[PDB]
Amino acid sequence: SVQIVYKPVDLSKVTSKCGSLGNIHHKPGGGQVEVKSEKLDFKDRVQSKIGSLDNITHVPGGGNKKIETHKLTFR
Amino acid sequence: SVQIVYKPVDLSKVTSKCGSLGNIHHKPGGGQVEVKSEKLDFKDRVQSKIGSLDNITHVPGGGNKKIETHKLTFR
Amino acid sequence: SVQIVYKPVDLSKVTSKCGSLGNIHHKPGGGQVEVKSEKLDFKDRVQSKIGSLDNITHVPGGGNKKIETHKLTFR
Amino acid sequence: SVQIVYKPVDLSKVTSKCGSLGNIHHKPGGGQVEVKSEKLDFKDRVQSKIGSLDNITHVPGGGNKKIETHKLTFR
Amino acid sequence: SVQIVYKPVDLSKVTSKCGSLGNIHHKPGGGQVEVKSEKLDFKDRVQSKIGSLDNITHVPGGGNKKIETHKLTFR
Repeated sequence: SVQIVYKPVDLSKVTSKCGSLGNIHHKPGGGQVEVKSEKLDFKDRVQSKIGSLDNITHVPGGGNKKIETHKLTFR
Repeated sequence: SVQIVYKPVDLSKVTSKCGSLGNIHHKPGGGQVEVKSEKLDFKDRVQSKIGSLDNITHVPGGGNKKIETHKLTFR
Repeated sequence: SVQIVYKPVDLSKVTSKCGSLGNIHHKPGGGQVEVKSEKLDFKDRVQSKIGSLDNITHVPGGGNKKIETHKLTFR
Repeated sequence: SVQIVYKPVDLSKVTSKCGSLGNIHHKPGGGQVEVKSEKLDFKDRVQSKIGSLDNITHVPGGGNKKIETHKLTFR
Repeated sequence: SVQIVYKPVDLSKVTSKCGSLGNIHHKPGGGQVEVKSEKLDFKDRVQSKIGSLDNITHVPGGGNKKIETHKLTFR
């Protein structure tokens, strides 16, 4: 016979305290952008991006993260 | 015979406290963008993006995250 | 014989507290955008985007997230 | 004879600029206040104040001030 | 004869610029206040203040000040 008992116990805490959060300034792409092109030949696909793209400001009050995985395999 | 007992127990906490959150400024793409093109030849697909695109400001009060996976496989 | 008992127990909490949230400014694409084109030839598909597109301001009071997966497979 | 010409000229400016103003917290008198009195004798006037009184939060966007006095006296 | 010409000229500026102003916390009088009195005698006037009184938070965006005085006296 085979008995398997799987009783993990989790009383954990993940916690943050912050008195104040702020005065955040993100200013990407303030300068001048000039692109001059003459007599170009493209035979295959082209992807072009010019300017200010995909810039992120991310300011969570907590931003705390907890990842837990359990697996029991029997063969 | 085979007995499998699967009793994980989770009393965990994920928590944040923030006294104040703010005064956030995101200013992408303030500068001038100039694109001059003459005599270009494209034989295949073109994708072009010019200016200020896909910029994100994300300011959650909490933003706390908890991921948990359980799997029991029997063969 | 085979017995499988699957009794996970979850008393978890995910929580945030924020005293105040605000004064958020997102100003993408303030600058001037100029695009001058002469004598261009395109033989295949074209996608073009000019200006200020797909910019996001996302400010949830909580924004807390809890993902849980359970699977039991028997063969 | 007497001539008096009084021609002051004022082209002055007083100015402020503020991008954002806020997330201000004023919390006076959070603690406990206990006052126990036995066998007191007062022969003249009494003024008493107990608790949280006359607390001020003052948050003007400008709050700019200009004072000007002119006087001409003749005897 | 007497001529008096009074022509002061004022082209002055007083100016401020602030990108962001905030996350200000004022918490006076958080502790406990206990006042026990027995067998006191007062023959003249009494003024008493107990607790949290007359606390100020003052947050002007500008708060710029210009004072100017002119006087011409003739005897």
